[PDB]
Amino acid sequence: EAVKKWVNKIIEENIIAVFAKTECPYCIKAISILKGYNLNSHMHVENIEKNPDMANIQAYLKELTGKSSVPRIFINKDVVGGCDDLVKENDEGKLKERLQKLGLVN
Repeated sequence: EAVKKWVNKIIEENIIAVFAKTECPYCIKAISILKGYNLNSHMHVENIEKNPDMANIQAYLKELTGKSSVPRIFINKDVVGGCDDLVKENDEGKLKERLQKLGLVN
């Protein structure tokens, strides 16, 4: 219960929620892409590797999304997925459309 509630709170209280690990180039690239849209003020990154419950968090992220890997990216509670999914959405205009719908980009 506690782990799920905590993960939920991160996803529900931040429009952009990224679960990450330490020294991961795909975590870093995804966060950099998102900050490139000047999303900092509505973004929260959680390093779940520096956490005693990493495996529980990853298992719950798999329950929510189908994958246990980080980065795990949510936008207004919708699952974007990993960095590869973010790159596809970014290159194909879907990311910008999401952010426009949220008033985050004009």
